[PDB]
Amino acid sequence: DVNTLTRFVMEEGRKARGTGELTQLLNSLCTAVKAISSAVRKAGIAHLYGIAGVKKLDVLSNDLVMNMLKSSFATCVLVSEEDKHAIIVEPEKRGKYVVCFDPLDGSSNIDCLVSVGTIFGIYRKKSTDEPSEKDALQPGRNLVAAGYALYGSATMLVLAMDCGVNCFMLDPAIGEFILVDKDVKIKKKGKIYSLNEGYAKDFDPAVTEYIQRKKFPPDNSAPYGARYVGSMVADVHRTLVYGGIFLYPANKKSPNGKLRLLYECNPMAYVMEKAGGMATTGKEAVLDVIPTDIHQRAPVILGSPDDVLEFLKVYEKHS
Amino acid sequence: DVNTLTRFVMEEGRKARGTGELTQLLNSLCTAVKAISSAVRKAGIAHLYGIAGKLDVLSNDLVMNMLKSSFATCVLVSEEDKHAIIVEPEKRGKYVVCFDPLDGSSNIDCLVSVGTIFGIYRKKSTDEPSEKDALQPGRNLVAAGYALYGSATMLVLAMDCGVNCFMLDPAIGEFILVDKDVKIKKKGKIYSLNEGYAKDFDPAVTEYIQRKKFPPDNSAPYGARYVGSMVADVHRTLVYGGIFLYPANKKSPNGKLRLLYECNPMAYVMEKAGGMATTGKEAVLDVIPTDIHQRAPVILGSPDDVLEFLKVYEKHS
Amino acid sequence: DVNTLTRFVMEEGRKARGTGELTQLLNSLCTAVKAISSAVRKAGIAHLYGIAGKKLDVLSNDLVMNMLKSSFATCVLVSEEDKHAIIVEPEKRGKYVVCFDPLDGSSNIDCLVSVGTIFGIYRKKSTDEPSEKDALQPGRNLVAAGYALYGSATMLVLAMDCGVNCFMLDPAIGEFILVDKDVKIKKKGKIYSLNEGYAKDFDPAVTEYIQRKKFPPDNSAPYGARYVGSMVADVHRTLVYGGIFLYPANKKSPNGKLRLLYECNPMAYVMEKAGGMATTGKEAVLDVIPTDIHQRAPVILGSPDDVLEFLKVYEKHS
Amino acid sequence: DVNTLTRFVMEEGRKARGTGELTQLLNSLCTAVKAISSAVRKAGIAHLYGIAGKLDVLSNDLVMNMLKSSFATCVLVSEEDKHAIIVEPEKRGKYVVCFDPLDGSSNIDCLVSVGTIFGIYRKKSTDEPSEKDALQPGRNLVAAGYALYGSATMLVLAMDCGVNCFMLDPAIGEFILVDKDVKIKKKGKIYSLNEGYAKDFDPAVTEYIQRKKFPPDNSAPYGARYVGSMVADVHRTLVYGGIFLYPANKKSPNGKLRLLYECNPMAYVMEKAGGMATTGKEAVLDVIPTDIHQRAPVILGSPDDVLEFLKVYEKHS
Ligand SMILES: O=C(NCCCCCNC(=O)NS(=O)(=O)c1cccc(Cl)c1)NS(=O)(=O)c1cccc(Cl)c1
Ligand SMILES: O=C(NCCCCCNC(=O)NS(=O)(=O)c1cccc(Cl)c1)NS(=O)(=O)c1cccc(Cl)c1
Repeated sequence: DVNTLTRFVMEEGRKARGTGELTQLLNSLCTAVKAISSAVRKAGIAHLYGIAGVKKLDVLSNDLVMNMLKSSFATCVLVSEEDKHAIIVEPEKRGKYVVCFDPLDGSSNIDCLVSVGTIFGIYRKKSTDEPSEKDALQPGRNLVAAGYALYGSATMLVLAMDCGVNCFMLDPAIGEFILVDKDVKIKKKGKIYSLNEGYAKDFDPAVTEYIQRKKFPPDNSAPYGARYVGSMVADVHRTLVYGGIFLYPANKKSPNGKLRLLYECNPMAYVMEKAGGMATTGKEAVLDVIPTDIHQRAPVILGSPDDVLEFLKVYEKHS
Repeated sequence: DVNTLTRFVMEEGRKARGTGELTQLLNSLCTAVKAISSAVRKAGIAHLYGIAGKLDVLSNDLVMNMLKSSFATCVLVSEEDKHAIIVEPEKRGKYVVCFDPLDGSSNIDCLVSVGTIFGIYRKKSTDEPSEKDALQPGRNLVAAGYALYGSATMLVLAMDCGVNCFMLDPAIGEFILVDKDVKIKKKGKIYSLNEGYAKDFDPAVTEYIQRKKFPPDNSAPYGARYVGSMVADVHRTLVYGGIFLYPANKKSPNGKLRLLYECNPMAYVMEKAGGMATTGKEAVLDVIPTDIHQRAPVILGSPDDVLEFLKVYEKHS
Repeated sequence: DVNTLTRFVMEEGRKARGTGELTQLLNSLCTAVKAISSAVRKAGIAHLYGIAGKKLDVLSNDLVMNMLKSSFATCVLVSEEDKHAIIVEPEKRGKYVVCFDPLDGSSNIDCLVSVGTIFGIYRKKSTDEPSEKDALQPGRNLVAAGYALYGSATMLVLAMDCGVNCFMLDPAIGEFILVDKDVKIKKKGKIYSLNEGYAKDFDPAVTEYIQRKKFPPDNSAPYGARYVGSMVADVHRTLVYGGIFLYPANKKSPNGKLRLLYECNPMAYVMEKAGGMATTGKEAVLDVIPTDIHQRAPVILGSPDDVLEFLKVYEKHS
Repeated sequence: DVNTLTRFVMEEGRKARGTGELTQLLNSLCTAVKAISSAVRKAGIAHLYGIAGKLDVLSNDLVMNMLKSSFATCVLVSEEDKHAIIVEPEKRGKYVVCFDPLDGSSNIDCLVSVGTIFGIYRKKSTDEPSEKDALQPGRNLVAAGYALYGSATMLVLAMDCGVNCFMLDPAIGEFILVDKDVKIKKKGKIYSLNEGYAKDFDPAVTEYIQRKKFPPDNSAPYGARYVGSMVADVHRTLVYGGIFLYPANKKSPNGKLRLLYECNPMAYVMEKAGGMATTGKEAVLDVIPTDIHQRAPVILGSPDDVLEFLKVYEKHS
């Protein structure tokens, strides 16, 4: 049977005999993603260039996600890459869920038409206190659901829950996300490594060693290929589909990495683990870091389990 | 005033007082590109998954059929076809078109940016058309460019008048002129190549890359980007400046990318925008091909960056 | 706050504390209507004319049929396109019965006339093995009904116990946007709608009523006339602007022409939930007890003052 | 071979060996029609209803701006503008365009079919451009037609070569030629007018309509259709044959529809398709206008039906 994201989520909700709140949240999120996708592909750009005689895409995308989530009545605390403090849903619209999201990841270079994406992680509120920013300071282990939308050659929604990872293709002719890849698992070992090698002068020695081994294998195996889009959603999705490893590690100038834990690293780590992959800071699983600031950064190395394990050995070899 | 690709091409054609043949060719290609874009964004994919109870082939078929029916072409060379296609006499025009209909498609399973690359030559002789009519150096190009199917779809068209960039508005199926007479930065800060082949790198490439990470003039090290889809990496080079490299390695001693419908169109776009494109030994556009599918090494982009590579290259003789 | 059909239906279901089965049905139907709309607007027609070198009513039927079966919410399906009721296979059976016209008005789609999808939704009432008889319930038993109009824009009108709500399809995002809430028809309109080409066959009551619209005996202004000849388009105008719509019996159609199960009953339900009326002349459309799934009925529907004025003329002629 | 409106128009222009000015006009109008269709189908309406927290004026702006920026027009007359619009000198071309940007829009609240109607003239004098350049009889038309925004969007284009119908494919923004050199039936079976105004009918209209419903012989009575949107009713008349009437009466001795941008374009399409269009007194196309907004009675459609109406009409004259 054909399956849509709408039908899939609804049926998962009936199996769990839930109240319908999480289904409303996800339906609302899916609608924002379709609207973001439409704007990213530049529908209506003729009007901006005067065909009949405005907001940047990252601002518009943040507005789309914020309003659809607020009006879902399913959320109470919202953290966005775009906002310094967490948004507290007003009382009449409050639900039980906390959502951390990056509304248009990779948009800083969208002038070159690079792939971009939306990343989200969804938690249930743990305290009975009045909702506050503190409710977003949970470890990734507490995620109820996470995933991303990739606006690439086509638009795809990847949704991870306890049931596994499922991939839905947006058919723009009808505005429906079509389930095309069920219960996805990552390869045990890949053949692609992904990081910005231009910063080689600042690499940690374990990172230097690991990359040198990918290019000059000591066991006479074939050297890995290299890919680095520079858009996390695009690089991470390719890692899921083809296997391999993705690194944005800590270094001398950036002991905490550059990517953001709450709405970049935690969702991608959760997608990876539900797909049989791994995601580490070097010191521990990304999902086990207990955050103290909603915008705090984290190092991240993620992907096929054999590859992440090989990186960790090199990291531990350097103490 | 707003400008469309259709209106722009028509008006250029009226300026040259041409017969309208090239305008018809370019119009047909523009239609093919919009149809490819629609398929790449997966419009109608629900029908494939049973709602009512191949992409590189379709892309080739779209370009082939639109160019044939334009009545403007006589010889068509595609990455997909072993031999050149000869247009039947009743639909034969005077132009020769080399194209890559869905460049980067080998990895489209991960939704990487993909694109269509095309180069257009005029056939001058009165001989019966043949594959040999496509064996021209890039210097002979009448027009070239690409369509990038990335976060949005854009057509970049280079001609004698320069380089112009048109954004596809999917709401009305119109390419809107958004960047006129584009020129590349004199010098950039991003280098682009597959460093997985480092063990097989030519000594000049190894040193040049070392200069990007550890600059000799105490400048900041370049960032690295490599999408692995030639159209995406080359378009970023155009917009942000910098350098793109696909040099020879052990698996590809003449490089990997194809001269006729990958390197030459991109070399032409680069040169019309104030950039450079070299094999190391000569300008790509000066290579005289002997095989429609022959490969070439290519280093292209901002002029200061390519000149810096060439200095390193000449240092290794 | 902005509201979508998906969000609207889900919230009604949470208020009713239902199992989610009817929401699954409606979501599936909403998906089919968007696919029908895309095909009706001729997306992809360039491929049919050879750009790379099913009939619309059949495709529309297949879209509705397959989306409803795979919803797991239906057991019996009646369509204008199928001679007999479709019985949903045992593993996919739900509790609802759906009668629908997948592309109403398609006989003149050659001139690009507005066309539409009409549907009526019942709960299966008998405990017998599902059969064509499960669709022979009077319209009074409808749980939900409505239509999609593929006109200048695509609109879905959904009527339920909570009232009538209208959603505009935004094709940029494949989303039905709530634009008119808890809609009510005007008490009295100024437009009458029927095929006057059958004037020679009209019964005396229709002849008099139409004469009153053109030459009003109180010397008020004559009604204007509109007749698209596509029921969804004419009924939708009647809902939005008021007035009256008539397709009475004639010599070629002595039992009327429109179909009771999936044209007259869904439109009667929308009209009554919007404060309007729908009569055969002898009784409310919704009270007719069907005996055959494709049976026809005469229908007079629209603003309550207008239908009541017609019924007075009808009783005057006995 | 597949054919698009863009390719079709270009080829007609190459056969006529023209300067390309009329082709640029038609391309610009086609683009405006795709943008009108997108707004009429309500693309982007979610933003208007607050997803991120007028139509006839927009349609008029779209046509006006695309025609102005074509450099092919000098005088523009629209149903939406009180006076003729004079194109600024630097953008002036040789054509005069009369149009209704969104005919039928007054009832667009009910999602009734709507349309754009246009007629294109060559400027006849060398005088400074003015409203007077639009006061030509329909006989002087170079091109006319309409776009119907119905169940699908179709552009009907009438020229000296005949009437051709192009279906808009929204997936790629291309008008695809689907019905070539179309001719209307000699005689139809449908009559189309607002019978709610029966008490004010001219006696000839009363008798003629009564004959359609109660034929004096053994023929079948005609069916009746009246959408109330001229483009929708005229297009059905073209496809199915029959007759469409908006005739004169004592209270409206000149009819209601407008000669320059409703009656004349539809008359030209009908006559090129082998049909007829009369005021009752003369051919619509032979009326010489004195006012850009003047009205004209119009009876049009299959020639046997129009002649029969004139027989009844002259009996009461
Ligand atoms: O989805 C959840 N539950 C199923 C949704 C049903 C609730 C709403 N009820 C109805 O709609 N009823 S009805 O009969 O159709 C009806 C009644 C009246 C009018 C109408 Cl129109 C329709 N739960 S959950 O927590 O979100 C969840 C849990 C686990 C995983 C996931 Cl992914 C989500
Ligand atoms: O495009 C070129 N020339 C433009 C001239 C258009 C030819 C078509 N003629 C008309 O359209 N005539 S008309 O009056 O409008 C007319 C008349 C009757 C009916 C109709 Cl419907 C229309 N030349 S070129 O070599 O292709 C070229 C050269 C350089 C760069 C480029 Cl990019 C292309």
